[PDB]
Amino acid sequence: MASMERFLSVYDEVQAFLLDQLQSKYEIDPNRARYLRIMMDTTCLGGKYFRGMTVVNVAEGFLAVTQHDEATKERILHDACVGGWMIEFLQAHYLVEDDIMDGSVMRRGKPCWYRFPGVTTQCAINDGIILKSWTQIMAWHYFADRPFLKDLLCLFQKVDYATAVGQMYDVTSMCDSNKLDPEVAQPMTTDFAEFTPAIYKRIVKYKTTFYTYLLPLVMGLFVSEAAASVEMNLVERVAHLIGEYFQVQDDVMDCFTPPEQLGKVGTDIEDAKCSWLAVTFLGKANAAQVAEFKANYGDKDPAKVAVVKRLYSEANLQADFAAYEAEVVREVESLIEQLKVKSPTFAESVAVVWEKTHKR
Amino acid sequence: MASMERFLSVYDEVQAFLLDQLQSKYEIDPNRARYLRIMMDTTCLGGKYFRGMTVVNVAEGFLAVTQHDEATKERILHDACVGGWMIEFLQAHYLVEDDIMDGSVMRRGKPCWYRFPGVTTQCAINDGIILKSWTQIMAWHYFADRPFLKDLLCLFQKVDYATAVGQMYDVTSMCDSNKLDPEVAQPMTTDFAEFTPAIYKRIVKYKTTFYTYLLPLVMGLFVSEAAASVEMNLVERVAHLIGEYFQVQDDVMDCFTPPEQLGKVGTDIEDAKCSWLAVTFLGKANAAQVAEFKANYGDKDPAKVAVVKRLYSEANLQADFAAYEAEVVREVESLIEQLKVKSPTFAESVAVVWEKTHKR
Ligand SMILES: O=P(O)(O)C(CNC1CCCCC1)P(=O)(O)O
Ligand SMILES: O=P(O)(O)C(CNC1CCCCC1)P(=O)(O)O
Ligand SMILES: C=C(C)CCOP(=O)(O)OP(=O)(O)O
Ligand SMILES: C=C(C)CCOP(=O)(O)OP(=O)(O)O
Ligand SMILES: [Mg+2]
Ligand SMILES: [Mg+2]
Ligand SMILES: [Mg+2]
Ligand SMILES: [Mg+2]
Repeated sequence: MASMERFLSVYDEVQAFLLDQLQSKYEIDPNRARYLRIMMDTTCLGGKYFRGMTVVNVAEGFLAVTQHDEATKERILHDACVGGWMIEFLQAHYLVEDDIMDGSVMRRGKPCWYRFPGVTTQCAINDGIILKSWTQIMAWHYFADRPFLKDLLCLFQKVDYATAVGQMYDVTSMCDSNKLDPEVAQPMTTDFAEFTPAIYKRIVKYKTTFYTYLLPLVMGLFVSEAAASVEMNLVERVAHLIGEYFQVQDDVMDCFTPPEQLGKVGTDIEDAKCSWLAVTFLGKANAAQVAEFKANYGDKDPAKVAVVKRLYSEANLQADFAAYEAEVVREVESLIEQLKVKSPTFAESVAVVWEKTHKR
Repeated sequence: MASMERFLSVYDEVQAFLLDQLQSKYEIDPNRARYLRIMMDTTCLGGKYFRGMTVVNVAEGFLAVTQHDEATKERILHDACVGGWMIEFLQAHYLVEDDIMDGSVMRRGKPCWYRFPGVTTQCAINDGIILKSWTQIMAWHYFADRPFLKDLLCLFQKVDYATAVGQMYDVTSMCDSNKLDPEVAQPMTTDFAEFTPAIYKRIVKYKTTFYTYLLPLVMGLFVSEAAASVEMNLVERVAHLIGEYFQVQDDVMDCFTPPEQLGKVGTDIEDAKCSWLAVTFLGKANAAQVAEFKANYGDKDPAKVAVVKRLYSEANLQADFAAYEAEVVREVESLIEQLKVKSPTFAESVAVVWEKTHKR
């Protein structure tokens, strides 16, 4: 604890600064300011703050080994915090816009922002645009005279682009690639020939791992001026693997976790999603199951969903998950040893990250 | 001419570079690459390219007065071009997303991107996100080692934020400020007490002038290293005024220009927009007209629209437009004289801009 309530207080000065800049510069009336205060809180708070705290943890590690003034430690911790929020604000940006795209109902127990009676799709879309816009003013204000700014903005811009690309990958995985046409309406795949592990990993990589694990870990280094004390390739590879597992957990939970516990009602089967469950099923199933899959997958009607959820329990997908989990634990622990070669404290910060995903 | 076909060719290497980066780095299959090629072309091309060419024109002015190598002139012109596209790409970003928000049908004679059979609201939203994402890679690639990068990115980020803010201002102008509540559905204004010129100018300023005139003019200076050769306050003020007029033209045209000539079917009256027409009407009308306005404005039914369009012709709004146009020509020409004090060639580039708005 402690570091979290210190991360939460940094949110408050971000929120204050942004709304002050709006008032004193952007001619905002106290009412619209109020709207944007509630907007922020609803889309940014409520979560575990796990991605943002990751910047704080990596930064916190190096303080133990590195000699800094008291005022220096406080400067680094503060930047890790603004870095933390830059990310959660980038996520809240995507979440808001992803849910409108998907057509979601619940998220963290509460309705999706656009479903708020006095928001509407018309506003939420723009609110999303503002959320990411805010990540930039944070950067330009707080890190105005930091040597890591040009690097950090550049890392941020590319991470963002990666996420947007992966968002396209995700939303187009149910129709056939060769049939993709802006002028022809997109029909659902019948053959499911693009439900491979190679295409699946391609989706997850960009749509999640980059921003959920890469961005936070490297921002931790950036704020701590320790990018020189890691092999960057190594940092890259670990984040793509721990992040892949993160989404694989999501995919399973979706299908097999009560609405109350999940925070939402999962519709990947309805949405014809290219999930871990689907890909792994089709890498296991006999022709008779495959046919009973095609004839029932990607449909809204609960009875068709039952067939799929019934199939998965019989197809024993807890088996391959275990086998996947233990192959991940295998390669994650391998990379941490490799990390200890240049950066022992970063290695154990990555280690802390792994458990914090494995455990949850 | 000439400079335009040179601006269009710079688009081609931007498009090539982006799709190459996607292929060789982002693992894009030739089909999705195709989608994003068509997306770009449809949302970026078709327009007059007037905002982007403005960077080119300002840059072109200084080449006549400033001694540069041949290879230097070509470097500056090229940056003005990538600067030009950064802006048109930022606009195409907003247009795509604005039309989804408003619920539009036509734009430049062709349907709105989301209305394309094989696009859908689900994809277009993300496509919009990518369009602005592309403005950043342009910047980071082409201007990688330019002294104006930190300035230019910072100008871009703030311009963008201004536009998003103004987008909120625009979309919330039909309901009462004190009633704004994320949890209460937004009813339309009955009193229209916020249809003032002071609130109207506040909308237009942020939602248009910043990106349509400010961004292009200053980017022209940035690429030419002549930000030191202008009073920036002066450049600011002129762009907020020529841009205000630009939107005022739009507002009139909307109501009074055939669908064929306009490129779209105007529904500001249906959309209950805070237009120049409405504001100026309520600053002119007697109580009997005002009542026949309230009872007919903000409604979809064509008969109610007829009443409003009928009122405007009788309310003689060509009068106040003339009076506005000649008060604008008045203050625009004033500022150009003031501009000639420090920057004679920029002054005449601003002058070229004014006519290119007045004429069109
Ligand atoms: O949390 P979810 O389940 O809605 C996830 C939504 N994914 C987006 C998260 C934010 C960045 C883009 C992908 P997914 O359906 O992919 O599991
Ligand atoms: O060209 P339009 O008419 O759809 C304009 C849409 N405005 C947006 C343009 C792009 C930036 C945000 C405002 P407006 O309705 O405001 O006249
Ligand atoms: C985006 C996904 C895949 C859901 C988790 O997001 P959260 O934002 O709720 O995660 P925490 O920050 O709460 O850990
Ligand atoms: C955004 C508005 C107010 C409509 C004009 O946009 P365009 O993009 O069509 O303008 P040009 O670049 O064609 O001049
Ligand atoms: Mg989703
Ligand atoms: Mg899911
Ligand atoms: Mg509009
Ligand atoms: Mg209009």
